[PDB]
Amino acid sequence: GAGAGAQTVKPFKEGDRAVFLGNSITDGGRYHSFIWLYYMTRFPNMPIRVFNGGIGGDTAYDMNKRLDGDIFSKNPTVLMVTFGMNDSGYYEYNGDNAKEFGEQKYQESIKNFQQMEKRFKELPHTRIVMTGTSPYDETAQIKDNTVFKKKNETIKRIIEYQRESAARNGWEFTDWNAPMVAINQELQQKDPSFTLCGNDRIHPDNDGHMVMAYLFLKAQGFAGKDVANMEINANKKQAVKAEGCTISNIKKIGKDISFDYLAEALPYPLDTIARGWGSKKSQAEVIKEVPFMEEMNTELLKVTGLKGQYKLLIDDQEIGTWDAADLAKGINLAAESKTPQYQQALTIMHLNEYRWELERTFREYAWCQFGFFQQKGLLFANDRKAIEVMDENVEKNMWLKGRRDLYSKMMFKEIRDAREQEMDVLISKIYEINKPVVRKIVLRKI
Repeated sequence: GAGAGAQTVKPFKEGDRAVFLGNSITDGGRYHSFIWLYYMTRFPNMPIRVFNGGIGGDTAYDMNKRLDGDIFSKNPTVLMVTFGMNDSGYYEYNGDNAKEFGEQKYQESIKNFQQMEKRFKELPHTRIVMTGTSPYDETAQIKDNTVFKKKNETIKRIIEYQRESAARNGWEFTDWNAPMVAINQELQQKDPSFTLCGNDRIHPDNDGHMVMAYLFLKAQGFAGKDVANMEINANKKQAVKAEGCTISNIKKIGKDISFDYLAEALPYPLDTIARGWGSKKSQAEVIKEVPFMEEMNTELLKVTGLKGQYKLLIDDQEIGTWDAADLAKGINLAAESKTPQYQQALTIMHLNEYRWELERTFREYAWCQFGFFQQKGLLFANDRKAIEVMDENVEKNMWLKGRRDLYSKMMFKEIRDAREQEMDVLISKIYEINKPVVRKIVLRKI
């Protein structure tokens, strides 16, 4: 893989609380969940906590309003900050005063960001990471979806202001906008309708969020690092290579060879389901858009020794059949969904998705609090006057009416406690079952 030198953001370490502050891309998306999934499977003995701090519709103004009650309240040790998709504006780019509109939106955005910047400079023990938002895809050919011309240029201006602020203040910086635009160009060559940025050029689908996770992990220096790399010479019966693992009990019976494999990490599991209303591409689609398998999901098994065709079994489960030329080349166990460790990784992936859904309900509650109740002087009131004002407003506020049932549940402290306890149930299960166990690998010749 091609990274390690690509590191601009320090990796998370044991006990970190990494909060991803953002807008709807963060709020309703999974890139942060996919990043946590990486840390859960690759560093199973290094527990961390990731927090979704996105609220749909936010600009730098809204993010700044809610820093105390929604972001700093989570006590981040590492805080990622992304914005601009809403700040940049939309329809007026195709109107008469596009240039002046872009300039006014850029100025308003950095004015609000400066309020946030001042707050970040005052934090005593929080690593600040400016993360340039994913782009508005201006070049994709989407049916019946009209392009807001040059909107991503205002976005890029905001991201440059972020970069230079990070330089001044001693903060780290990484950018999704440029690499994702580049990938958009590259795959739009193959199909003009391809995009990392979803059906509306704005909100990435699961594949886009997995690319975003990939890029953030590469910025943390994980690109090019293998899940495990083992090389067994069949005629010598010792392991030539045992990177990220322990090889032992190499045995030869007739022309079959078997050994014990104890990995330090599990493979990265990829969801193949297009999850979400209107979703069309899965997390797994990431493999066709970036070198994800090669740079970050390589669990390489190389057996140089006798030749012919062999059947690979792990813990007595048939994985597939390969010629020993392929085996001597090396095969990627992380692409073989039938391995027991991949099934274990998938278990963790499903637990993590359940957790992500619970967290989203907390994000809906946060919208109720900062997108409605704060302006009514009722932030965190969670009382009868809160109920009264919400009732007075639901007939003229479609979004608030859609969340009244959820708010009637989540306004109770005891329910927020119980649902947090549920998230902790899932997180504890993940960090209980994510330890690789000794796996019995067999190459049976056919």
